[PDB]
Amino acid sequence: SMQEEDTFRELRIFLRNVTHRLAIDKRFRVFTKPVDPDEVPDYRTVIKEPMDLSSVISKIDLHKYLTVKDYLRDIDLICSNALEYNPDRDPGDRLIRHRACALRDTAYAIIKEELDEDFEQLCEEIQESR
Ligand SMILES: C[C@H]1CN[C@](C)(C(=O)NC2CC2)CN1C(=O)NCC1CC1
Repeated sequence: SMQEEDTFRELRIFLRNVTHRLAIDKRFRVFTKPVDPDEVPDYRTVIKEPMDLSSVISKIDLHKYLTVKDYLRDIDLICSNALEYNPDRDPGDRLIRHRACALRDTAYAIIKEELDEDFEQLCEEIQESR
């Protein structure tokens, strides 16, 4: 229905605004664009599903996310990729991991304060009906 397409358009506006607020934060610079294979050639031998904030905006615009849960699966993948690729004790790995955990925790905290729980339940019930 037209009502349903209006629901999904509001979801996209909300996701673009959360993603923009993450992308301008200086702590999250190394998560804003895909890893360059001609700077880190080993990356794609270890990490089987790369993800970054520029790819997330592209996915919003392609109508890939029908719920906030499917968006948070990609924010979780950005954070889990960094914990797996940079697991060592040295300061450079520990700084990347601390920033990855902060990106994940910031996304969840914005959504807890700003997403209405009945708006998410509506999106889940439309998705299940298709
Ligand atoms: C995920 C981040 C952090 N971990 C990596 C291994 C790294 O340390 N890369 C060193 C800088 C070449 C890979 N990576 C990037 O390449 N980000 C590129 C920024 C977005 C433009």
